[PDB]
Amino acid sequence: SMSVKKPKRDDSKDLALCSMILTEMETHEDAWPFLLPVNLKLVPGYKKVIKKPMDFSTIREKLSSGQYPNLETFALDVRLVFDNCETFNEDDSDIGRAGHNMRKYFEKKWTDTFK
Repeated sequence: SMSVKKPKRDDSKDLALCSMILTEMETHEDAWPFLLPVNLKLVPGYKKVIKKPMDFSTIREKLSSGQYPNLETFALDVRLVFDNCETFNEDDSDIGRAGHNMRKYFEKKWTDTFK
């Protein structure tokens, strides 16, 4: 509350460390469904159904331009990519499996770097 604060966690490396995680996600062999925004002209149903599209190149641009206020808003966009994927793709599909794999890969790196 006013003039009452928990001890200050060092967040000075968070930007660099999110960048590193994101590089690892970009270079994973199962990243291909997620590298670029889904083409809303060429994929029927996507625009209407997925209210907030997100992809790794959009997260990279937001990160590089100071549009994440803190490490939690970064994680929320990464998770949005996978939540969107599950919304639109059957689990038993190459893309559906890719999303599950990448979400696991992310959540481990996230826990190991920050928890």
